[PDB]
Amino acid sequence: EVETFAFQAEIAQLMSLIINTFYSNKEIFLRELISNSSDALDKIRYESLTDPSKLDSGKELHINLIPNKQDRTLTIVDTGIGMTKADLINNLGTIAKSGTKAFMEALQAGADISMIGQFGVGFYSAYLVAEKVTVITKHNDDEQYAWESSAGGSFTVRTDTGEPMGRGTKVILHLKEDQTEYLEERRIKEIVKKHSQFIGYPITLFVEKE
Ligand SMILES: NCCNC(=O)[C@H]1O[C@@H](n2cnc3c(N)ncnc32)[C@H](O)[C@@H]1O
Ligand SMILES: [Mg+2]
Ligand SMILES: [Mg+2]
Repeated sequence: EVETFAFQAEIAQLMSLIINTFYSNKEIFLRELISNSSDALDKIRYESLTDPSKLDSGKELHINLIPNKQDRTLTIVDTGIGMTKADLINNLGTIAKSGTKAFMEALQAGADISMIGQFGVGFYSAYLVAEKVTVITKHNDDEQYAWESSAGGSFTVRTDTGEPMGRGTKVILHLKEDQTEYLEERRIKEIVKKHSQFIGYPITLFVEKE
């Protein structure tokens, strides 16, 4: 069973700005998604201090980058706190705790899209390079869910079965046809070293089987 939701208007507007603004420095999407993963890892790390059983779903705190040229996907995986169903809907579908409004105003006042993470909306930079984004997530004490959107003002949520994660989040970027440079090992390595070199968790770049 698939549920379909409308983005909050301001989030739809933000996504359209990201999709339609001419802006060549697209590579910053990866730093923003890695940063979100790092935040999620900080959160489960902290919660596990006072409740060690929260790591029963996996003790290792890390980030995996998985390119697949056959599927034309780049997946950012973490073993962070994950998201409940309500978290998915609120945190990806609405302004929530973010500086969405401040960012859109800033872009009219000299700011540029690379500053998106300063406003807590870095997730949407995925749409610089992806035509569709799928988010698979598992939080302690909720079930596994799949969130999905190709923008256009709506997203879907369904339960996800058959490939259970222990705990965390997978952001699957279905890349635009002209953005396949981000599947190349040397390109990914270059971007991680440039923008994500101080992240306090291991980042493992998977090798392609083909
Ligand atoms: N809708 C405004 C932007 N807010 C978010 O993208 C929020 O979604 C959640 N989020 C994004 N990527 C995540 C991730 N990899 N793990 C856990 N939560 C994540 C965070 O709460 C983040 O602040
Ligand atoms: Mg938020
Ligand atoms: Mg928990």
